[PDB]
Amino acid sequence: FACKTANGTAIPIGGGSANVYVNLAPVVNVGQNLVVDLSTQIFCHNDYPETITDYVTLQRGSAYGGVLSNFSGTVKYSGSSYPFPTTSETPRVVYNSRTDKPWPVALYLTPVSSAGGVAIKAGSLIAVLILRQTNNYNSDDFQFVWNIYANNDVVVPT
Ligand SMILES: CC(=O)N[C@@H]1[C@@H](O)[C@H](O[C@@H]2O[C@H](CO)[C@@H](O[C@@H]3O[C@H](CO[C@H]4O[C@H](CO)[C@@H](O)[C@H](O)[C@@H]4O)[C@@H](O)[C@H](O[C@H]4O[C@H](CO)[C@@H](O)[C@H](O)[C@@H]4O)[C@@H]3O)[C@H](O)[C@H]2NC(C)=O)[C@@H](CO[C@@H]2O[C@@H](C)[C@@H](O)[C@@H](O)[C@@H]2O)O[C@H]1O
Ligand code: NI
Repeated sequence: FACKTANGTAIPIGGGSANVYVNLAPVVNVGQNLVVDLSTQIFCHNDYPETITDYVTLQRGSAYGGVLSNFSGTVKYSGSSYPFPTTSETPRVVYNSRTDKPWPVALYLTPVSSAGGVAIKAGSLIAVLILRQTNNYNSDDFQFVWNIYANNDVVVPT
């Protein structure tokens, strides 16, 4: 089991960490959501699907920087919605093919009433999403830690 990004970085068998940059709507009002869909950027596969089933959760999602200070959020994982930052590890998604499948995570971030001006700075860390991978075969229990960075400034008009 391993993962890669559309930019080309990879996290190998056994887990590890990678940085992912995302494009953000440059203007967002109170009552509107920024949607950060990672399913177009993070892809994973099972290396031995004939004999092993891989189980994949969103173990935790954490906010940083301007998202932590200026937004409230939800995360959608595989069709179910949860608070973001998260309050518990999600149910598992089965990975059962060598063919890359997206990691089905999307953040929905909405400005708090005190947000105004540059609410997320270009280049800054906005979130960490931890993918936990286990299987039905051995003791393997690995973390794939995705550090999410804003490409661009996001402004909340005053
Ligand atoms: C009828 C019968 O029972 N046949 C059994 C064979 O099927 C069995 O072969 C196993 O098959 C498994 C697949 O289920 C393989 O596990 C994978 O191994 C990957 C690493 O393999 C290389 O490195 C090994 C040494 O470390 C070396 O032995 C191999 O030759 C390879 O070069 C590993 O990366 C992979 O795990 C990753 O991917 C999965 C799926 O996505 C994730 O869930 C994991 O988290 C991880 O990311 C997986 O573990 C074995 O490679 C393969 N071995 C061989 C030699 O072909 C054999 C093997 O014996 C078994 O393995 C040893 C170590 C020991 O525990 C034995 O008791 C086991 O039975 O046995 C036959 O009987
Ligand atoms: Ni592979």
